[PDB]
Amino acid sequence: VEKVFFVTSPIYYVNAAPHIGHVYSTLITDVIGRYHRVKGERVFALTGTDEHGQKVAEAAKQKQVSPYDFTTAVAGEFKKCFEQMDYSIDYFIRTTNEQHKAVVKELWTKLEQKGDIYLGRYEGWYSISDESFLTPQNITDGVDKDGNPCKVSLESGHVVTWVSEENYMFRLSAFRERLLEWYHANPGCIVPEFRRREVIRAVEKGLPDLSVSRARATLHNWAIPVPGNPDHCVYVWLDALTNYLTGSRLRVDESGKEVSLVDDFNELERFPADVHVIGKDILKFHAIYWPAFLLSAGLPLPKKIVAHGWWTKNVFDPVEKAEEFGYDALKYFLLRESGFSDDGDYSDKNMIARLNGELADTLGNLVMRCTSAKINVNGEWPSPAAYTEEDESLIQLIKDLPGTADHYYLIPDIQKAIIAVFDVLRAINAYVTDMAPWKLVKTDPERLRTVLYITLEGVRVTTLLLSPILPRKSVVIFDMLGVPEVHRKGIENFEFGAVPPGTRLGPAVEVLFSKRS
Ligand code: MET
Repeated sequence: VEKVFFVTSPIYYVNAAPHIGHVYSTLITDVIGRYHRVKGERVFALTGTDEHGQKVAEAAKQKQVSPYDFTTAVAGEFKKCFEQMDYSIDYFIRTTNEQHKAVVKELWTKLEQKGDIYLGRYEGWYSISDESFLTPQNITDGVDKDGNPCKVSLESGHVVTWVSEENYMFRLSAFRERLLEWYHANPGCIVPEFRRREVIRAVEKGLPDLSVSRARATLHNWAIPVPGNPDHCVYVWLDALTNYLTGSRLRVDESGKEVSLVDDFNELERFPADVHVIGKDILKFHAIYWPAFLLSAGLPLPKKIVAHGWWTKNVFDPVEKAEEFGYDALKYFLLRESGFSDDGDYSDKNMIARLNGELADTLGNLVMRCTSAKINVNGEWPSPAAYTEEDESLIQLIKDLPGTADHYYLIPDIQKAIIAVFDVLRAINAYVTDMAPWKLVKTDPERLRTVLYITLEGVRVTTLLLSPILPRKSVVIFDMLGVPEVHRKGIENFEFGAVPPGTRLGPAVEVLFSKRS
């Protein structure tokens, strides 16, 4: 099925300002989207804001503004932050959007017509901050903001309260077997693998039914009303998860405003998501509830959910650090430092070590070497003479790299993709050191042509595969190398030899990444 590659971030609660968590999740979404564009595919990358619910209305109340003004202001802050971070997200969705509300109503009605929503009761614990129902085994003793004794969540440490309400209930318990079939038939559907095992164990234990409405007073009336029952409001998570469906059905103009909601998702060829990017805190909502809703509605299930090691929901301001160290460099660092865990060093010390060691010394040094007037005297891509075995060993690494990096990007595992590209960059550097092309200008011009050609081509291929990570710097490198625009994307240009000998380098001025103390 040739379709639009559909990648999403979570939609973030607007109770507080954009921080590194949100920026990280959206960065991952962006990188995946960029890689598929570089590959030549149609892409739709989605991000946005989750604006309804008790938690947002209470944050608005604290600031003494109306929820409408509060959500609009904070959404504006998220939008500004993502523009400054230089993402290439196709659409920014807000759950206050009238087209989103219509989709929530259609989905609700569909679930109700199937017999999967009934009127019942929830009596149990609830975390307002997580918008999450909890069994007594997921709570323990703790303290509130003040310090008085209370119950808290085992998941997040936030305060829990006992709720007793008549609620519309989704028959989640009826979907246990089908969810387990789905996990087993699609063993790459949740990444990384240990998070997939966690989900399976949880569903094997048994699933209760899920409350999907609340009484309107509890939510301070700041929510989507239930169709045909205005005393109730739709659970912020059914509302929130539905953004992915809404997003898949919006025609978007050249400036990013939604202009139209289509009736059938197949018309735009996005649904279901190829990758849902999430933090580990919302795994259950995405890997249990969401597919159960989709199964109930007869809608297709997402292909992959990737859950990263950070939380989604001592200051670290990403825009400040990016102004200090560079935007591409910060993005590189966030993606290189952590895989699917928290155990990872985010200090100025480590940022500088990676900036200096990998970006400046490995990549940047190598870009300057192969384009300098001292070594590349004609300022062009030379024609290679015959290859030695050592030449062939490096060429083989360069040729294998696109296949290797591609598999990593598709897992997705961006850290391993970066590591694989840099392994090849290190090998190119070792080769340049062995061949001493600076000596070869005088001693053996015929040999230098071969060495310089291989070096230029290794730099091109590595840079192409790093272009989703370093989108601006990749453009600078390609300009220095004189790579025509047509050769800067497309799977055809993953092949060794795509830029012919005779191609002129770009003009010189001059640093790519400047080292720090
Ligand atoms: C459908 S994704 C919703 C994510 C949620 N608003 C959060 O901040 O965790």
